[PDB]
Amino acid sequence: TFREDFHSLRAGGLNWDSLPLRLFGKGNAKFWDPADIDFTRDAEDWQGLTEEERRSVAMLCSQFIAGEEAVTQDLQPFMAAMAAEGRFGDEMYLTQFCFEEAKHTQVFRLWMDAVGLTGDLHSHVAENPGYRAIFYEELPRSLNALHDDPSPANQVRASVTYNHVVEGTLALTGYFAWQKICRSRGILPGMQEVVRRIGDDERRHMAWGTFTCRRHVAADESNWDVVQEQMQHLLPLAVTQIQWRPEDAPEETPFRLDIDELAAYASDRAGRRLGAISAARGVPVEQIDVD
Amino acid sequence: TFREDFHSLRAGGLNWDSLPLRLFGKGNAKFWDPADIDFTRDAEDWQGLTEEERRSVAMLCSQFIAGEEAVTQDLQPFMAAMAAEGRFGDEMYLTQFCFEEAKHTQVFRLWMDAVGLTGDLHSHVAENPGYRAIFYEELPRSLNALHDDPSPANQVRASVTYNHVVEGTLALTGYFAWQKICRSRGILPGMQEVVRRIGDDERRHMAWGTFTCRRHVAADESNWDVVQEQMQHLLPLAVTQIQWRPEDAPEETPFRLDIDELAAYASDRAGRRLGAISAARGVPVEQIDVD
Ligand SMILES: CCCCCCCCCCCCCCCC(=O)O
Ligand SMILES: CCCCCCCCCCCCCCCC(=O)O
Ligand SMILES: [Fe+3]
Ligand SMILES: [Fe+3]
Ligand SMILES: [Mn+3]
Ligand SMILES: [Mn+3]
Repeated sequence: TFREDFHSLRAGGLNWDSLPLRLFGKGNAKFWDPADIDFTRDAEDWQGLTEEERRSVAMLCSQFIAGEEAVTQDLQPFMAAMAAEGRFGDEMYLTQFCFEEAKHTQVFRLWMDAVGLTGDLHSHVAENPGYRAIFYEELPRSLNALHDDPSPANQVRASVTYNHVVEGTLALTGYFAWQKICRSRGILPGMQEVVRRIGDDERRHMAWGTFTCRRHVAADESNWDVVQEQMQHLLPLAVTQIQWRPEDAPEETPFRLDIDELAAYASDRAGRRLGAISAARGVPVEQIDVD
Repeated sequence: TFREDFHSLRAGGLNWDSLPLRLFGKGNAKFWDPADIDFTRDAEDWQGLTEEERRSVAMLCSQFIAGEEAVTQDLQPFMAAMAAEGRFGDEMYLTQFCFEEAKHTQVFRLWMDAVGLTGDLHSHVAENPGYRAIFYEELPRSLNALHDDPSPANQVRASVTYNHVVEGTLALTGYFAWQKICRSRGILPGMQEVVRRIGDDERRHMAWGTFTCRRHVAADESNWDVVQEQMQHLLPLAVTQIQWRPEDAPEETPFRLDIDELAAYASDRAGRRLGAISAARGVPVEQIDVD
C-alpha cells in the first residue's frame, strides 16, 4: 500500500525545464560551505561595539537563527505534500531547500560561536509576541496542516506563511537591517558575506514559493482570495515582530536604525509578494506549471 | 502546541563534535554537482555495447535510480522522528542526507538521458520480487512506522532497512557490480565517476545509520535483538533481488558477471554491518552519543 511506480523511470525521465528542477540545478551550482567563511575579524569588531549595540545585534542574530531552525523543521510537511501531489521535481527541490535552511542554521551558529554568543539566547525571541506568534505558532500550524490535508488552499496558506512572510517579508527585512548595521560602519565582514550567500539561497526559496502559489492561483483563482486572506492575517504579526522592544530596550535604537522604517520596508516586501503571485490570475496553469 | 524553544539558542549552541554534525560538515566539504560530470564518452561507449550488455546496464541503472528516488522519499519520516527525539543535530544531518539522495537521483537521470535511456524502464524493477518487496513495501513500511511510533526499536528497524540493507548491503553490491562492468572493459568513465562520488556520500549515510543503531543498542541491548531480527528478515529479500533474472534473460550474464558472487558479496556486506553495530554492546551510551 505504499509505492507503485517511480517518477525517474517514466518515459521522458524528469523534466529539467520545470521551475523546481531549474532551481535545484542553480542551487547546486551556487553551493557554498559555511566553514569557508572567516569570522575572526567579526570577533574583533564585536569587541569594539557598545553594550547596546551588541544587544541589538544579538537580538537580530537570535531572531535569524531561531527562524532558520524553525523553517528547517517546518518545511518538511511540504515535502510530504509534494509526494502526495505526485510532484517529484518539487519534492527534490524541497530537499535542497530544507538542507539549505539547515546550512543557514549552521552558519549563524558558527558566527555566534566566533563572537562569543554562547549563552542562552531565548530572551531575544521568546518575549516578542509577534515573533512567538509566527515562529512558535502560525508557521508550524500552517505547515503541519498539510499532513492531514495537502489541498491547494492549504498549500497556498503554507507557502504564504513560509515563503511570502517568513522569507519574503521578514528575512528580506532582516537582510536590509544587517546591511544598515554593517555597511554604515564597515563592520562584520563575515556577516556581510553570510547575508549575501543566504540571500542568494533565499531568492530560490522565494521563487519556489512564488511558483507554488502561482500554479494554484492559475488553476483555481479562489486561491488568490486565500493568498490575500493569509497575508492580511500574518502581515500585522510581522510588523509587530519588527516593532517589538525588550524591557531593557534603549530609547534610541542602535546603529541609527529606525524600526518603523523596517516595518514599512517589510510591508513593501509583502506587497511585492502579492503582486508577483497576482500575475498568475487568468494565466492558464499549463503556462506556469509545465510539470 | 508546536514549539517551545530552539536548540540553536541554548547555552553551548550546537555540539559540533557530535557524529551527525561532523558528518554534516564533511558533506559540505565534499559537495559535488552532477552537472559537472561529462557523459559524452559514456554515450559513445553505450553504442559499442551489445544489446544484451545494454539490457544488463539498464537493469542495474534502473534499480539504482528507483532506489535513489525511494530513499529520497522514504527517509523523510526519520527527520520527523529526530524532531520528536529533540535531536536537532541528527535532524540537520538528515536534511543533507535526503538532499544527497535527490542529487543521486539527478545524476543517474542525467546519465540515462545522455545514453538515451529515456523510455519507460519500470520493467527492470517492477518484475523483480525481491526488488519489489524491498523498495515498494518493506522500506516505506518500516520508515513510515516512525510517524506513529518513533521508538528506539522502530528506529533501529528503519535504520537497518535503510542504512544497513538498502545502502550498506545492496548499494555497496551495486557499486561492486559497476566496478566489475566498467573497469574490466575501460568503459563508462562518467559512470565510474558517479559511482566514486555517490559511494563517498554513502559512507556518510552508512556512518549515520551505524551511529543510530549503535546508540540505541548501547542504551538498551534488546535493540541488538531487533537489529538481528530485521537483518534476518531482509537479507533473503536482498539476495533474491540480486539473483533475479528477467524472462528475457541471457543464459550467460554479460560482462562475465557471476550473480551468485554478487549475492555472496552482499551477504558479506550485511555481516560487516552487523559487526559494526555489535561493537556498541556493552558500551555506555554516553561514549557513543555525546549529543
Ligand atoms: C534591531 C531591530 C531588528 C528588527 C528585526 C528585522 C526582522 C528579522 C527577521 C528575521 C526572520 C528570519 C527568518 C528566516 C527564514 C529563512 O531563512 O528562510
Ligand atoms: C546485472 C546484475 C546486477 C545485480 C544487482 C546488484 C544490486 C543493485 C542494488 C541497487 C540498489 C540501490 C539503492 C540505493 C540507496 C542509496 O542510494 O542510499
Ligand atoms: Fe529560506
Ligand atoms: Fe544513501
Ligand atoms: Mn534561511
Ligand atoms: Mn544514494
